[PDB]
Amino acid sequence: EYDLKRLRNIGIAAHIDAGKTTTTERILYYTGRIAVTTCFWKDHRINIIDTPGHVDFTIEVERSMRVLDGAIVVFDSSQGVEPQSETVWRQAEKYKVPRIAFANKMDKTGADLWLVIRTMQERLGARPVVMQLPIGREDTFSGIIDVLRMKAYTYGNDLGTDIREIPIPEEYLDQAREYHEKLVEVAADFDENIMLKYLEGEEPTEEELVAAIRKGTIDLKITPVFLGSALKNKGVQLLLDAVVDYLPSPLDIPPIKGTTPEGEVVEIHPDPNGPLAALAFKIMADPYVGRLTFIRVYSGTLTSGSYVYNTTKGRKERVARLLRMHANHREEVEELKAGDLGAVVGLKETITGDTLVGEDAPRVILESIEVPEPVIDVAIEPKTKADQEKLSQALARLAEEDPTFRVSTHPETGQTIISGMGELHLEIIVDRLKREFKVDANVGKPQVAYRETITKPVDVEGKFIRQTGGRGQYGHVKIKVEPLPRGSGFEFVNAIVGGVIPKEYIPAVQKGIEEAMQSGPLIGFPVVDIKVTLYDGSYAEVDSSEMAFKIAGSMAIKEAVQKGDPVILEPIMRVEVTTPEEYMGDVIGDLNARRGQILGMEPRGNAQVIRAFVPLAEMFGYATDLRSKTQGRGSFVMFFDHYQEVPKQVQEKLI
Ligand SMILES: Nc1nc2c(ncn2[C@@H]2O[C@H](COP(=O)(O)OP(=O)(O)O)[C@@H](O)[C@H]2O)c(=O)[nH]1
Ligand SMILES: [Mg+2]
Repeated sequence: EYDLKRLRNIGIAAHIDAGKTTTTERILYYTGRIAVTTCFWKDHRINIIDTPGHVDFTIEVERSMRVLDGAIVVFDSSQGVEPQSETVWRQAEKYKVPRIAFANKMDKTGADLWLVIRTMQERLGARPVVMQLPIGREDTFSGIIDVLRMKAYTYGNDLGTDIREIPIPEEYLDQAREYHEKLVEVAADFDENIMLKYLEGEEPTEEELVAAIRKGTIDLKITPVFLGSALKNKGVQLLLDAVVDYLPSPLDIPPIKGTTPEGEVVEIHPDPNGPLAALAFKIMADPYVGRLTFIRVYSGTLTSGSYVYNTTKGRKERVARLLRMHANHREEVEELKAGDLGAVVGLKETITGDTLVGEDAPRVILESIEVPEPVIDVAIEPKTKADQEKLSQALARLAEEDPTFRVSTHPETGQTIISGMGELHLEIIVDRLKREFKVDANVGKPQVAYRETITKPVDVEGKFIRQTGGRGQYGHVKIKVEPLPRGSGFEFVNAIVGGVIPKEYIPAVQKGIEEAMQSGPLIGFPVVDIKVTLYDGSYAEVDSSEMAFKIAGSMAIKEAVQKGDPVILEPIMRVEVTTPEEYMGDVIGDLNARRGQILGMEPRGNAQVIRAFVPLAEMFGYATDLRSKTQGRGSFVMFFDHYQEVPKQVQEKLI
C-alpha cells in the first residue's frame, strides 16, 4: 500500500483570490468519490501540503517549499501572472521545485489562456508548454482539448458530474494539431527517441511524450499548462491527471539537505528503511486530541507509539498516535515512511520547525536552531479586565504553539508588550488574539526593539540613605561596569571582599541592576552587552536592608550607563530583494538611501536577487516603496542579522 514511485506531495499556490482554496476543495471532492490533507487518484496518494495563506508569510512559505515536492501554480486566467504569482514563482525557483500551471477561471469574462502563457514567458521566463486548448470562451466555456493525446472533453453541467470524452470538434481541429506538433517539439528536447521521430515527421507514443514532458517538468526546464474552471467543475480531473503524469515523487527530486551538529551538511536520502529524519512544519490544535504536530518524513520510518529524538533540542519525544487527515475524516495509521506526511499526536515539547530523528540515527537539523531576536514591539491594552483576563491566557496558550515572540510588562507604563520578528509577525498574532481568542484591546503602532549600551569602562557608586517611612534605609555599592562584546548579554561578577556588603544583600543589589537595565538613559530602552562588577560599598549595622541595596544597585547602574558614553543599538536586517532585471540600480539606490549596504547580486530565474544590510528602522513601508519602484513586480524577504550602533546623527534624533 506504500510505494514512493506513486507518492505525490504537492502544494497549490496562487495570487490571493486566484483560486487556491477552490482548486484544492474541488480536488478533494473528485478524489473523494469512491495542514496536509491526503487523497488518492489513479492509484496514487496525493498529499496536498497547505501553503501559507499569503506569500508575505515568508518563513512559512519557504518551509512549505521544502515540505512539498511538486507544485501547481494557479493563475486567475483573466488577470494572468499577477504580482504574487511572480512571488510564489520566485520561491518555487529558489527551492528548485518542479511545477505545473493551472489557468483557472476560464469561465469568467476576460479569461484568456494566452495572457497567462505570454505573461508566464515574459515575467517569469517559465517557458510554458500548452497542454490543452479550451472550448468556448467565457460563459460558453464548455470543454478542454488534451493536445498531447488529441482528445477533447465536454462538460454537461457546472457540477463535475457529466464529463464526456468527445473527439476534437473540427472547429479547433487545426489548432490542436498546431499545438500538438509544438508539444511534440518540446518533448523532442528531452528524448532522442522522440527527436528522431519528430524529424521523421513520425508520431511518438503517448507514453513517450508523457515521460519526456515529465523529465522536462522535473528538470525545471518547462512548465506544462492546463486550464479550467475550479468553481464550475471543469478541468479538475484533467489537472489531477497532470499531477500524476508530471509532478515528482520523493524519488524524482534531489534529496533534502541537513546539517549535523558538526556543522557538516548532509544529503538525507528518501530511504524508508534508513534512519528516520522528519520535519515538524505545522503545529495545529485540533478540537479532539489537542495539538496535532504535522510532520514530513524524509527518510526512515515514523512509528506509532514510540520515541523519536528531537535534535533541535535534546530530549526523547513520545509519538502517541499517527493520523492522516482526509477530506472528511481522520485516519489512524501504524506508521509513516520516507516521502510521506501526516500528523502525530503527542509531542508536547516539539514546536514547528524542529527536526525529529531515529533516536538511533544521525542528529541532523533540517532548519537552523537560531532564535528570532525580537525586533518589533507592539503594546496592547485589553479593554475590560475580562478581556485582560482572557488575554494573558490566550498568550500563554498561543505562546507554546509559537515561541518566536516574547511578552513583557513595559517598565513605567506597565503595559503589555508583545515583541516579534517584524510588523507582519505581530500583525497575525494581534489578529489571532481578537479573533480566535476574541480579546479586544487597543494595539499600539509597531516599533523597533532598540537596545542601549555603554562604550567605555566606568567606575561608579550608588548610595541610598534616607529616612523612608519612619525607619532609616542605607544601601551603598561601588560597581565597575564595562562594555561586553556585542551579543554577550549580561554578566554580574561579585568581587566583594570583607563582608564589606553583607552577603544577605548581594542578590538584592543584582535585582536592582536587572531593573535599572530595563531602561537605558538615551531613550529608555533595555541596556545590554555589559559586565557589572560589585567590588566595594558599605552597610549600616541596623539601617541597611535588601531594599536600600536594591535601589542602590539601581542608582549605581543608571549612573554607570549614563557615564559610559552610552550608544543606542539598532537591529540590522539582512534583506534579499528579488527584482526584474530592468529595475536594477533603481532598487539599489533606494536601499542606499535607507542607510543600506549591498553585499552582492546573484540572479534567480530570469530575475535579479540583491543581497544587503539595511537597518530595520529604515524598512517601514518598504513593501510599498518596493512595488512603487519595481512596478509591482519586485518582492523581498528580510531577517535579523546583528545589532548595530546607530550613527552619530541617528542617535541625536532618537534621543
Ligand atoms: N468564476 C469563477 N470563480 C472562481 C473560480 N475559482 C475560484 N473562484 C472564486 O474566486 C473567489 C476566490 O477563490 P478562492 O479559491 O477562495 O481564492 P484563493 O484566495 O486563491 O484561495 C471565490 O469567490 C471563488 O469561489 C473559477 O474557476 N471561476
Ligand atoms: Mg483561500
